[PDB]
Amino acid sequence: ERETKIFEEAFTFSENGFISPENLGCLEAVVSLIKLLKTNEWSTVIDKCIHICLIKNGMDHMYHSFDVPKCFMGNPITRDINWVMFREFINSLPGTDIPPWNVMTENFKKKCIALINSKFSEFTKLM
Repeated sequence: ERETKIFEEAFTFSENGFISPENLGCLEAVVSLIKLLKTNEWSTVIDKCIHICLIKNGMDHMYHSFDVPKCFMGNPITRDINWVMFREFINSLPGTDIPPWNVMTENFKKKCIALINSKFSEFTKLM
C-alpha cells in the first residue's frame, strides 16, 4: 500500500490519474519498450513495479493485453519499430522529481536512449 501509493504518484505522467486511458496508453509503451530491449536491472524493476500497480488496481488483464501501440508500427503484420518517434516519446516523458524514483527514472531514460544510440506531450494526447 505505502510503496505502491508512492510509485503511482511517481508515474502519473498525466492530470487525471493512474487509471485513466491516457496514462494506461503511455505506460503501455514503457512496458512494451522494456520487454523489447536488453533485460536491465532498472528496466525490470520498473516493469515489475508497473505490474504490481496494475495488479492492485484490478487491471492485470489490461497489463497482459499489452503490446506496442498502433502509433509505433508501420504495418500491422510487418512488425516495424519507429525508433525515431519512440525516441521522441522517451525524450518527452515527464519524469517526476520525488525520491527514489527520479534517479531510477532518469537512469532508465539514459540507458534506453544510450542503447538505441548504440543500435544505430502529443503522444499521451494521441493514445
